Amino acid sequence: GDRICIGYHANNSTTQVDTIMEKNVTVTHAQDILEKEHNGRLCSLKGVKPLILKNCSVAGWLLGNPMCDEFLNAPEWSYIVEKDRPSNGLCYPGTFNYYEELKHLMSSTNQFEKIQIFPRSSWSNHDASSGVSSACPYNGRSSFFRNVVWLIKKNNVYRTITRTYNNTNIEDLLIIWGIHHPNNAAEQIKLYQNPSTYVSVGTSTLNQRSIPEIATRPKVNGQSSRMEFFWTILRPNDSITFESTGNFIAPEYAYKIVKKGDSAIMKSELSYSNCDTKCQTPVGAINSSMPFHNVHPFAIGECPKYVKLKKLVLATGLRNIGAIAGFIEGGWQGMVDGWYGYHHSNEQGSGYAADKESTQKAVDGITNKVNSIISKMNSQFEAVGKEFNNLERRIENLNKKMEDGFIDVWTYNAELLVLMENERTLDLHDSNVKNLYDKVRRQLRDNAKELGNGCFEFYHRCDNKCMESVRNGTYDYPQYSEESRLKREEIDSGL
Amino acid sequence: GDRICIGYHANNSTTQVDTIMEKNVTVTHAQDILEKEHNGRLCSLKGVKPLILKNCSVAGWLLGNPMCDEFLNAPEWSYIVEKDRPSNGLCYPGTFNYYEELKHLMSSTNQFEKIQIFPRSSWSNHDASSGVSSACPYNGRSSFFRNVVWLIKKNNVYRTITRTYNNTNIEDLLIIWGIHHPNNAAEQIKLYQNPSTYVSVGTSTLNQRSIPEIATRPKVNGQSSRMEFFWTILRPNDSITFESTGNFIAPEYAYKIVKKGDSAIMKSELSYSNCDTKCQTPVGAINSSMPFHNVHPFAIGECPKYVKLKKLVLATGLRNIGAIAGFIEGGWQGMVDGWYGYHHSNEQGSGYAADKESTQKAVDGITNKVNSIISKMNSQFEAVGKEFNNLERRIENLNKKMEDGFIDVWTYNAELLVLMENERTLDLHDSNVKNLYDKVRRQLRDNAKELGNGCFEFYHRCDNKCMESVRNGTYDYPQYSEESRLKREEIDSGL
Amino acid sequence: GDRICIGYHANNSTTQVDTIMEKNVTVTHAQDILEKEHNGRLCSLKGVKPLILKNCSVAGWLLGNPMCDEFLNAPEWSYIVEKDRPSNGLCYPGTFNYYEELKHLMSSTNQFEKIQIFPRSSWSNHDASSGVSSACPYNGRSSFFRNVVWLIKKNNVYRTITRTYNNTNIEDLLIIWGIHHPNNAAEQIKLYQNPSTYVSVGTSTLNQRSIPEIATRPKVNGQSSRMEFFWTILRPNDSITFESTGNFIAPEYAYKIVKKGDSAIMKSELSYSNCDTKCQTPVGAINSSMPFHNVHPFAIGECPKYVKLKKLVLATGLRNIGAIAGFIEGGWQGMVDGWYGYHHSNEQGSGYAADKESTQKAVDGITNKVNSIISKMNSQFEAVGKEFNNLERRIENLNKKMEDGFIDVWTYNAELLVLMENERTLDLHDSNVKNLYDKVRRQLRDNAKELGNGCFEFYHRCDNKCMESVRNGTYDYPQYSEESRLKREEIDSGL
Repeated sequence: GDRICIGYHANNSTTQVDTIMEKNVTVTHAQDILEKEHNGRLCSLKGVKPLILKNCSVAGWLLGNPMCDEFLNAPEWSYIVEKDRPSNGLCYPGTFNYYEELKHLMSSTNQFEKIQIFPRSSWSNHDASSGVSSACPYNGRSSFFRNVVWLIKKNNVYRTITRTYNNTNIEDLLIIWGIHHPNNAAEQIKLYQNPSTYVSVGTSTLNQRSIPEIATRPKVNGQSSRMEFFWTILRPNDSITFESTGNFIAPEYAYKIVKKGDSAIMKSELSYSNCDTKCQTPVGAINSSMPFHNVHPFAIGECPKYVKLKKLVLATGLRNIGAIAGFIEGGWQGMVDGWYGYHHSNEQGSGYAADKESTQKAVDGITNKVNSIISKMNSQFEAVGKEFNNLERRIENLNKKMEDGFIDVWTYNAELLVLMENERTLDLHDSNVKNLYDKVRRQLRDNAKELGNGCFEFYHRCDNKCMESVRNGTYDYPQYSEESRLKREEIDSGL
Repeated sequence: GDRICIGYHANNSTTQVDTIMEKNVTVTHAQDILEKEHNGRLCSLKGVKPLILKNCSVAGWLLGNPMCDEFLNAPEWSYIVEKDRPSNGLCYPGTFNYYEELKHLMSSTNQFEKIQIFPRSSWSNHDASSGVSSACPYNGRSSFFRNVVWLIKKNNVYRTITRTYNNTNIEDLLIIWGIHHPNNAAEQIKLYQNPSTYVSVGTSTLNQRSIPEIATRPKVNGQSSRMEFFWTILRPNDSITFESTGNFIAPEYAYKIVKKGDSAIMKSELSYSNCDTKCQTPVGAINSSMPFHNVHPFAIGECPKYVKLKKLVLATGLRNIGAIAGFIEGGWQGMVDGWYGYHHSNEQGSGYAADKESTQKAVDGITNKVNSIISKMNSQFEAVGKEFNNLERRIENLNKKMEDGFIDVWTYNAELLVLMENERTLDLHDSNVKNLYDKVRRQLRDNAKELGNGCFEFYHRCDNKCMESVRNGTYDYPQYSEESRLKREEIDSGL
Repeated sequence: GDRICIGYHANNSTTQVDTIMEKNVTVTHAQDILEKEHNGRLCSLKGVKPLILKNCSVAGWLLGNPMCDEFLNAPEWSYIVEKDRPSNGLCYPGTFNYYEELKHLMSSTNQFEKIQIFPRSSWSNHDASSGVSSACPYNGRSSFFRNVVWLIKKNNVYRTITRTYNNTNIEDLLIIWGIHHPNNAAEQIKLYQNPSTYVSVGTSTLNQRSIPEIATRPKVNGQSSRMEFFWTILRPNDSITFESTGNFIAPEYAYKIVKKGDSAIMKSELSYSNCDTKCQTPVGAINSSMPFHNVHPFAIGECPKYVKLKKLVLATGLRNIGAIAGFIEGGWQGMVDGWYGYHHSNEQGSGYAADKESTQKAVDGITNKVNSIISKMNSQFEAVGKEFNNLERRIENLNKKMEDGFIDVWTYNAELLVLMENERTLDLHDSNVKNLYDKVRRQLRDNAKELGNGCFEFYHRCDNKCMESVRNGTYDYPQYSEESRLKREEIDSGL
């Protein structure tokens, strides 16, 4: 008659965590921290739409391939989307010096303003209107890059050009020009007459002189000739000067770098959908609530940290339980307002009252460690897009190795921190449960008997008033010693 | 009279582990996980032999240095071995553009088929048979690279060459050619007559034009002239076109990239031995049983993970013990079929019976954590060979820094995971031993006395039948209460 | 009457650590491991002073800009200090090939010896004394780079130069030369007459031929022309040969690489102060006592490891406490010569005696784990200075990403090792305190009563002689059983 037990929570939970020791450990309370869902669309970053290059590449856009649309509104972009193998690029064949370096400069760039440095009508001494090619159809007629000029000899004359543009603005100016390589020596004279020509550029920082490389090459896009382009960034209060005796592909428009910041070149074959997100990946956007995802490693914006894992679940409550009176036997399904409590078993009581003095402190120590574990990975490696050419393979590998190299690490760190601190959590409950036992045992000494299954039976008589006192740490041995003494010896000489 | 003790294993083990807290901790059972033995030979990877370049370098091989042997059988290789400072390389001096990029392309390459694009007899209008040099002895006569042609003027004439090869196969074609730089202007006319010449190459992707750079240079291998080479990969359904007015070193044979995959260029001064392995390092092969080694950081194949450590030992059993009856005193040398057990001490028994209910569960939880710790490092950084030229030092450092940088990490990770989970293991036994005590104590309450040294003495009388019941969790207090009650008070008023 | 308690230390300590679970945990004993103070000066590394380039850059120094001071004493340096935007660099405009690669070669370099290869008087056939410019004032007169020669035509003649230097020494020789690009074709004839010229260099390893690139460029430092420079390292027993028909900027002095080793190029706008240190950062030197700092990530010398953290404190003693008799109640302010002890409470004693058997072992296990945690980070990533040009941005990023990438890791590792092993420490004391209790409890069985608050009261009578015996593990139950038996039943039938 008249007992009491120490026991813990257990409920209809079935979500399971893992540890270093065990796997698939059913628990009462746990939080998933891994996002692994994405919407599959291409969306804007917090109101700021991407530059969707469509079937075009970066070169075609900036050179003005007649198939690539230009951006007359000077839009701001959050990023730039370019298909994997873009169909509209160098419509007239050739090369594009330091293209990769220049794609990299887009990444810290958010807005352009196209300005006209050298208008087409200002080529008085040459034939500007004839440089076009079958390689470059607009409406199926032969045309050409809309931002450069294919200068051609006038009346069979090519006056040596010398022309300059002073950069009179505050922004950095992006300037592109090129040179033409003809098939045979006859085609050179056919177009520029001067048998030996050159194309010279001069700024405060970059000085070069390009000579035409005449060779026989396979017909690419119908053309056996090649045209290679150059670029440079003209500083404020500087001035560029071209001069050539022939083969000069001239600029008409320059690009004004008006907004530098956080951007990138995403390669995705998606097109835009009326849609916004805080995190974007080439395959879809992301619900940036959970601190970890495994969707794509190139994610941009306010994103959770990418790890290579199938699952990542924390452990917050105890592991689940029927398990009768006593913690030695398992969980009590009956408790609801706490993680640890007791069972009354009074002359006039039933049981089930939680110890809020230690549940609240435990709800405070785990949940305060849960967000704190998240904050331990803020400085986690985030990968960045980059591009390299067929003669840069070594540093392409190195980049991959480095980035793959950090991902493999932080995946391991994150897994380990979950696995370890999960076992540290469960071992807390076991220690907390077994500790609540002592708070009682230490305080009810001879007045009761340790049944062993984690319960106590009183040689004294408790009552509801007494049984709200050692829960609170106020029960007095001296107040109940004499009756406990007497009933104790009653069995010492009982039956 | 009639006692019982809780105790653990201890045996003739002397292997010792370390932890964060202690070092050289003698234990009963532990597994070494570090390979640090290698056979010292150069061997094949799972049946697939390496390409052993011998005293030759990659250039000498592919150019066909008369001293380098060619590989007529089109062999497949698992890797390529090249001595550190190979003696047979550019026998005729000069340069070799993008050599490092090309060594890097070997690494994803497993088999070549040499094919003849431009036969030697098809140089009708020039003198192909005279281009040789003292720089290039075969059988001590003056010869030349066996895969290119040193074209020379015929009857003091050098018709401008224009020649093409359409790539009519599926494989990528590797093509090498070069140009000659003569000593003085007289030597140019001596060999090619045309005072100003050039060497032009055209494909869909690469277009260049090289002009001879006439200068005075020290006699290297007897030659003050230089010959520099170029290479490019000709895609299927493409076509390369050379044309030159002089100085043209021509291809005869092209290399067909027939097998791409996992390979590498190992630098080792070893030669092949009839021998096979799953893991190879430049100093010897490896017994790929243990998950970690410290042999060499450039290891290729099915290899264990390389860490920079002298030793790496897990801990699986308890730490070793004479230590008499009781776990407070130490290990029991007497137990063999378990890690935790008891000692009978019956009127008619002796002792030593293991608790298999908890040994098997412990043999299951450690060994299940042992292999699981191994699997936590599958995605561990593996270094990759790479090469750089005397003007690429910065990215050479960066590569080293990065690779050294990851090794230092994963070494630390691995050490820490051992050190930590080793202490977690030992603390398990201590917790397991002390827990077996309670399973008993909780179940034999007043029927016995806690001696303190971890043993119990019965006020009741047990017997062999009773003493196979609380081991199993079936002993009944009520069944033995009255006798225990009576003998209990016998001493309460005894002597 | 006549009691005894188990309790621990507590003192006037207020330094607080953090863990994974808790923050700001007041403890008795802890060690700071983070340096975050620096002296703000630029100092020498262990007796070896830096090369302070002052307002000059590396180019100006080695070319001998008339404003840059030369180093006639052939000094050894521990490092090189160069302001961020150095004012004295290429005083005459132009370019400097592979400058970054060459700055990188300084980093493994500690001492130069300037030697004169080609004296100025030995330019018999040309005008060496006239090459100067307004771009290069010394004492406000027009001058020029003090280590190269601006060769100019004599009597309107420019004999084709052919000149060689055999490297007759053991050191590697560093050699710099350049070429001149004039404004207009008239300026070429004005200075060198030969309309088409070239500048050719030949060694065993490097062969090139530079042609002047005539173009119109903005007046930089008053000059619209440009002069670009080249460098190469001449091996022992080798020989370099220049020859030119014009535009040749010639070497007079070469640099002898006499000491290679650990050095670097620090960018700091500090100047030297009579001052020495073992660790230097661009903002100040460092007290290299603590194993971690957060001052600057480019630190050179015998330095502690840099982490990105505000604070990093270990935990060595227990957490601080008034807390009366008993460990259940808290710390005893009274103990001084130990971490764990007791309280006598004798008929003739007071209390407070430490258990040195377990304090010394604990002072040994923590302090032996404290230095050992430090040693777990010896192979920690240290960043290295490096430089890149406006067309190398991609690998600049990669370098940053990699280095930032490792710092973020090892910061996390170090934080985690503190946080975790701090909780492992505190949990040791709790386990140690509770273990000292059992050493007593296990040994004083029925002779006393467990009061619950962590104290014992003797049914026996102890005394000072008896109360130095279970502290030492020598107290005998049988020696004191009969009196304890008798006084035990005295209360069993007492009041």
